[PDB]
Amino acid sequence: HHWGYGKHNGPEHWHKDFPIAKGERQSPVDIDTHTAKYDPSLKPLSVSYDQATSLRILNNGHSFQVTFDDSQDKAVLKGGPLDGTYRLLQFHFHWGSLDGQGSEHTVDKKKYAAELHLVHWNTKYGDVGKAVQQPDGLAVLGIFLKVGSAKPGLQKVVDVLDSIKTEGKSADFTNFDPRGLLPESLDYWTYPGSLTTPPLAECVTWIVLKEPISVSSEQVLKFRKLNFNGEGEPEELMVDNWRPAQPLKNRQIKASFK
Ligand SMILES: NS(=O)(=O)OC1CCN(S(=O)(=O)[C@H]2O[C@H](CO)[C@H](O)[C@H](O)[C@H]2O)CC1
Ligand SMILES: [Zn+2]
Repeated sequence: HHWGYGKHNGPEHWHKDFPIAKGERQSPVDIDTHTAKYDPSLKPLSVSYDQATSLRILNNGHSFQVTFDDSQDKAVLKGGPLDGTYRLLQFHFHWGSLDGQGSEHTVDKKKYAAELHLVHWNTKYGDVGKAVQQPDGLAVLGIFLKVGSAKPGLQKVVDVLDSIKTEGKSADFTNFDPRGLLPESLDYWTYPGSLTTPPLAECVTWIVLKEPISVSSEQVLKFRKLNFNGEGEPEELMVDNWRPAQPLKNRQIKASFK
């Protein structure tokens, strides 16, 4: 039917409605750390989030997302492998039913408990709808989550999740600072890829940070209380909303660090 993460509408089915699922630059991928090549020509990442304006938090039926005002150059990603300025639009997560899975990218086949995606679009294309039609339209900053100590910066997010339990629910979510979700190091891998959900458009420069953030078991367990379903429908926990690693094909993963 309409796509999802279940047995009958999961990642293995997506190619039927979205044939680009089997394309030449699909995401996520396994990051083979010994094969990634250090590229000394990569500029450092510029993450400028000091003026970020969060608007709302939303259960969109496949994850939850915090949305930002992208009508001007407030929160932007620059440098690294990127040319030009990319505006922060939203962030969301992918996570598992258990701590041993949940991430979309993997590192030497290692799966993390979850993965955070900060989604930015290239301002030269004017709006995100136009950007997703371009090979360099989007830049997604991917951050791994492992389970251990709590991430204080994440707690304001986890505390309102019970108010957006089911598909379509949203809440005001102002004055959230996404800087509290970043690890210490901005060391990264980068490769050309795609959206990891339908329409799987091949429009993304992926920037995946080497250093995971630690979140607590209690924080992740609140992720797993969300529902795929709308209210009044049979309750199906929002867990394992991750696409597995896709063939690397004719691509090279570059590292910003030795
Ligand atoms: N998981 S992922 O790799 O981060 O995938 C993306 C990230 C962001 N989108 S999205 O396609 O760019 C984008 O598309 C729309 C316009 O088509 C919307 O208005 C969304 O606001 C927006 O996220 C959906 C999925
Ligand atoms: Zn994502």
